[PDB]
Amino acid sequence: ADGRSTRYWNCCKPSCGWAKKAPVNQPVFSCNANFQRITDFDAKSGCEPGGVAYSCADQTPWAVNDDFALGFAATSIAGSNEAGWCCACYELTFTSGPVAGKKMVVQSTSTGGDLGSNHFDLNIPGGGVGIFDGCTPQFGGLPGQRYGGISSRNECDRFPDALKPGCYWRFDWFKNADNPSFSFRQVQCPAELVARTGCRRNDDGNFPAV
Ligand SMILES: OC[C@H]1O[C@@H](O[C@H]2[C@H](O)[C@@H](O)[C@H](O[C@H]3[C@H](O)[C@@H](O)[C@H](O)O[C@@H]3CO)O[C@@H]2CO)[C@H](O)[C@@H](O)[C@@H]1O
Ligand SMILES: OC[C@H]1O[C@@H](O[C@H]2[C@H](O)[C@@H](O)[C@H](O[C@H]3[C@H](O)[C@@H](O)[C@H](O)O[C@@H]3CO)O[C@@H]2CO)[C@H](O)[C@@H](O)[C@@H]1O
Repeated sequence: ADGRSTRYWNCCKPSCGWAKKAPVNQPVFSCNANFQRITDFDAKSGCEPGGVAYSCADQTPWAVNDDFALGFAATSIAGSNEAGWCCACYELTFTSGPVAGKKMVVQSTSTGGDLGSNHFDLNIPGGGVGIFDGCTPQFGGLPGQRYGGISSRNECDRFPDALKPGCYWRFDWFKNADNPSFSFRQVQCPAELVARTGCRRNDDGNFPAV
């Protein structure tokens, strides 16, 4: 199918981080304010007052080679819902921008009220907090515009160390692509992605392996 992308990092607990969202073995892991994995899936999101659960820093993209990367995204898929997309993995083939022709496999770990139809909001530290700002409470805040985040690669140099790799990826593998278009199909989640979130759908084994 065809989709549109944006970029984000708001530090909030991901929506597929709650139990009862989808038919999975366990929800996506959340972390404490110091980027360390916690196991209380009922823990209050850090984007809410008195919350303690934030997005883990390892739920960020990385390059496997110059034409292939792995990562995560907040999704809104037409005709579906959180029960259908939480923890599902999708292979995106970019169709526009400087990354046209490259592919990336992402695991869907959340969604947003502002997402349109077939809209993938890629997890990218420095890509913009958007509606909620959980990074201020978590560690003091991230630089950049509310929507769109930072604009230069050297601005990644002052990020908390755990968020640096994801920040640099944006300018390195991704070439600072500005909301590139893509084609997508559902795939079985690579073991590398489930190792970071802990979350695998019961129906994962029905889709093609990458
Ligand atoms: O039902 C479980 C718990 O839900 C809590 O609300 C969360 C929503 O379930 C979840 O959809 C939403 O997700 C946010 C996400 O954190 C944010 O990063 C993204 O930009 O937007 C999403 C959609 O708004 O988070 C909320 C808040 O944590 C209830 O608060 C809780 O009582 C309930 O048990
Ligand atoms: O709301 C969804 C997510 O949006 C992310 O910001 C995007 C803006 O929503 C999107 O409108 C903006 O698009 C720009 C584009 O980058 C710019 O070059 C063009 O000239 O103008 C467009 C319209 O303003 O792009 C950003 C970045 O993807 C938020 O960063 C994210 O938190 C939020 O969930």
